[PDB]
Amino acid sequence: RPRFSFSIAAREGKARTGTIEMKRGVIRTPAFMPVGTAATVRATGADIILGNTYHLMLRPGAERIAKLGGLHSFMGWDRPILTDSGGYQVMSLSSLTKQSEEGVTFKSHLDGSRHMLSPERSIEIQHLLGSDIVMAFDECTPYPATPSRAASSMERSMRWAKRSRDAFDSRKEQAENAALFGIQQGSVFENLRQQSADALAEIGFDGYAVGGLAVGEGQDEMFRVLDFSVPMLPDDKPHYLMGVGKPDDIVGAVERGIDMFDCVLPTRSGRNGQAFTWDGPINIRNARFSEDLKPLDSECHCAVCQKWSRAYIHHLIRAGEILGAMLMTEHNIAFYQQLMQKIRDSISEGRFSQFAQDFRARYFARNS
Amino acid sequence: RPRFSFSIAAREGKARTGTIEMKRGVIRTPAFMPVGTAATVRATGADIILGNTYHLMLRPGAERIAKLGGLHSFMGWDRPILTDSGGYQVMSLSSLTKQSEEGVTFKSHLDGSRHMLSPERSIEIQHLLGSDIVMAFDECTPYPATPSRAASSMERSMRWAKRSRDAFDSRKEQAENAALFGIQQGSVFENLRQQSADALAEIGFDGYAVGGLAVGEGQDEMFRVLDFSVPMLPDDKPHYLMGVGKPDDIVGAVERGIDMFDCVLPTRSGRNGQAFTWDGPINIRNARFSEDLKPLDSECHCAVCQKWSRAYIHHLIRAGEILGAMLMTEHNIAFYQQLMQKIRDSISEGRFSQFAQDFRARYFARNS
Ligand SMILES: Nc1nc2c(CCc3ccccc3)c3nc[nH]c3cc2c(=O)[nH]1
Ligand SMILES: Nc1nc2c(CCc3ccccc3)c3nc[nH]c3cc2c(=O)[nH]1
Ligand SMILES: [Zn+2]
Ligand SMILES: [Zn+2]
Repeated sequence: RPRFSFSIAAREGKARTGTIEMKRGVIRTPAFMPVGTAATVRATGADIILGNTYHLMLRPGAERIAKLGGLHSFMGWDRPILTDSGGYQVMSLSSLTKQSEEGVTFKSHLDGSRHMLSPERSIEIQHLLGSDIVMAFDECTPYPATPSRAASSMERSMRWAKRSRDAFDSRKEQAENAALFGIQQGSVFENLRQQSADALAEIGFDGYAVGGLAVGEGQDEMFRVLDFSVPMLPDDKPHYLMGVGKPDDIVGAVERGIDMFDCVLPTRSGRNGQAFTWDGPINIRNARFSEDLKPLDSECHCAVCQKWSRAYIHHLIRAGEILGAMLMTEHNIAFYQQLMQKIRDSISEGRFSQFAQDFRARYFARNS
Repeated sequence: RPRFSFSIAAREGKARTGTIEMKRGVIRTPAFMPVGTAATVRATGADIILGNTYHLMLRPGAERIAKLGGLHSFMGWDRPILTDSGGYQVMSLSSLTKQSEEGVTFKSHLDGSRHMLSPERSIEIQHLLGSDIVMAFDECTPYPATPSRAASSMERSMRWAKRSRDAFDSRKEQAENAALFGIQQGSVFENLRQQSADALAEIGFDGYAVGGLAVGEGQDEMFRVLDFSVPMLPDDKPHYLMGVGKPDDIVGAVERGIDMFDCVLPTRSGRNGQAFTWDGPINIRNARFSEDLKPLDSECHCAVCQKWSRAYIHHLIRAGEILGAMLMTEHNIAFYQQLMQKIRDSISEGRFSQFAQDFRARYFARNS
């Protein structure tokens, strides 16, 4: 198996389907990558899972993870793992941070503990986590952002991407066995996105992420930015849209050339009473489901829908049994994998344009 | 070590403090018993944890738990474990049940699976789970309830309690090593509570639970029922108030003779942005905490408060980091154990009446 080899098997318009080959296995694209957890079927399973680096840094700690054999041991998962850099928390926790060109220092804890992130430390932490795909250390620019703020943020992130590249290359075990992605920034501004894409391609990366979206901008604006930003990235390398998104977000992003996705929505929705189906999202707490004998989705092949009716899950949640939210979450994660499979099939068949139209017609009709 | 020996070391008014000795260890009373989970600060630790039998019946299943060594192996917990009977879910999931004198059958699942609970099956399941304290199979009577509904429900549960006793006694390994509690019902009605207490004492149990409360009645009504119901139970045996409660609920229930407690609130509050402190509950999402450098509670000895400021937890939750809710929950669980220790200390000193008054004055002033 090669270190990192992206092959495109078929194309339709801007959409692609293919595979990323790595030493720990193959990732079918377009891919959805769910967040991995500590260790406690196939049609609903992922090819790669994610480590939330900031969380792991604080609990139980990167060195403790490394001593127990890295995230593959911790998560009981021998296939590829992608770790984030911390660049999202640089934004989302900004009021607890002090930023400089060197990096981001977080406020001291009450026990004197203090955490810092930089291009060098983020790569080191991702190495200690045993990550197969390493993200450059960036700043997810806040939204909305003035052109001035967006530009200074993006320029600093491009300097951090060069430092991330060099740090990664300085560790022979990491450079020989893992891969490194650069992250495009530039907010919603075309010229800044172009400058960011130019800077990343000069450095050179194994894959390219579209950063700074899924920060509250809304689908129309997100699609608009993807319309001009994705063609700026190298065509023959993977494109990873960070944080996106709803099922219809994912379909339209694939239509605009995205190959990889992650999103908090399957788990956040599942714990808040929302399930994704081919007929759109459903709020299982609605009284219409109190005697609905059907599974959450009548096509879904996941383990939950083989066993559990809408009525059961509705009453579990109403009765305060946490099993209700677990089932919603497990179904949502599995539904996302079936969506990606239908997307990949349709591109391979040369019918992706028709799939996207049929998908949207049924998803938005809400005849659940 | 004895199978089950309850000793009262000190008394003040109706309040008691003492110990329950069992083969797997000692339970200090009044006790708070948190819900146990699958295995992944002694002053904040419990003496016993709980198995949610209905959940475990469905996942992963009672037989699967038993084959892997029971709940002590499943939860990585060698100390005592109490399991519920299913009688709460007989109520909270009633619309998915068919009830008869024999027991309670739940609606068939989409895979043909079907679960039933009865005095015999509940005791059998609790045996397979490896429970040290077994609850009789009851019905948590719905609230509110007519006197007629309350009476038929309680009379049926008293027949089920006799069957539970016989089933428990029919398994020599369970009868020699575990203990069995009867559950008082009768809703808010004094005469029915008396009939229930009488019926249970005739059968004879190791401990006695006050069932049918913490179902929405409100503290004034809950205290009123405890006022006459707890003195109906045998004085020299433990009294377990199921589902209670808020910190001030627990103090007042101890004042009325309760020895054991369980409550969903520490975890439900911690997942919904509410933390318990000596100055009352706080909603950590309030903007006052955005730059509050203090821990959740200034006295608390838990692991969270040694490390984490209100500001950090406030921003973690706002940023959607799941770690925020984990820290809130862990602090709430630990705070409950410190409350019980202070309660036990104060009774031992003969200063519980003054503790309760000081507790309430400070907790309700809300000067956090
Ligand atoms: N580094 C970085 N991460 C982002 C994430 C987190 C994705 C992630 C990866 C791996 C694990 C968890 C989360 C975003 N989530 C929503 N919008 C996002 C934007 C960015 C961004 O611009 N930079
Ligand atoms: N069997 C039974 N359980 C109750 C519980 C669950 C306690 C429990 C024990 C062990 C684990 C979890 C829950 C109640 N919770 C709130 N009110 C309650 C009343 C009853 C009741 O009347 N009967
Ligand atoms: Zn499903
Ligand atoms: Zn604390």
